[PDB]
Amino acid sequence: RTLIVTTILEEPYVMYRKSDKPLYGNDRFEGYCLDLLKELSNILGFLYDVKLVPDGKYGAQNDKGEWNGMVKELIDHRADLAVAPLTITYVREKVIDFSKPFMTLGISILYRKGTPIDSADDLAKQTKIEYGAVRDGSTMTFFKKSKISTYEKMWAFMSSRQQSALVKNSDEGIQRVLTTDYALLMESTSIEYVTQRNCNLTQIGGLIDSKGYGVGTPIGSPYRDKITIAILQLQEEGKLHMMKEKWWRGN
Ligand SMILES: Cc1cn(C[C@H](N)C(=O)O)c(=O)n(Cc2ccsc2C(=O)O)c1=O
Ligand SMILES: [Cl-]
Repeated sequence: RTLIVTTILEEPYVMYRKSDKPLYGNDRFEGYCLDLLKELSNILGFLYDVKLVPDGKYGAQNDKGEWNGMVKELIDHRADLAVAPLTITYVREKVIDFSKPFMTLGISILYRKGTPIDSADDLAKQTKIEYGAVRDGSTMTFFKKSKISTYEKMWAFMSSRQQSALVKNSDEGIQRVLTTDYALLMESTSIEYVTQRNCNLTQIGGLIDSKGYGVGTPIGSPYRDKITIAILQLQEEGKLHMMKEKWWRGN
């Protein structure tokens, strides 16, 4: 059985290789997730075929409860595994299974170095420094649905100063931090990627929430627990650390 692996283009997890050499099939791609999939394939002993998710979506449910993205590919048995920066969530576990996480992360703060700012609390209690998140993203949602005192205050601020505090996308938010007095609330993994490539930027404080990326499978898949096992082996043997360093480290 050659396993069909659904994934999504997302730097540095999955990218097309910068080459015009005759590369076909899986060889057309590179990235953290391709390296992970190669390790998993070697530990478990499976053949695989990477297919980009046709609709280019991660997987969310509509008003009717219909799914899309990588999640929908698993539900429909069009893919055996989803190997991507796909967050393990309560709603997704209702319809697919997941391995234990190969990466853990949490919302954090992206801002300039040299400022006395050291946490979310420092931001919340002031208005001189603008702060927000990508509009309608996972981070915005967290703040909007939160019942934690300080995050409700930060949300009230982000929403009332909506037109300006909430940006269109990560790229723009990064631009906003580099050119104005602004702090962007973003997923720690993305922040680490950006800070490695821009010495003027830094992460502020620790993690605000906590979640993990796991390999998705259809419910009942016999590969799920085997993938968890392989993930634990790779972590313990320092391989996930090396694979992260390979893709995240900058100049
Ligand atoms: C790599 C990656 C995947 N995803 C998709 C997410 N892990 C998911 O499984 O739906 C994501 O939402 N962010 C964070 C993100 C993207 C646009 S806004 C935003 C946020 O953190 O608000 C990411 O950085
Ligand atoms: Cl589990």
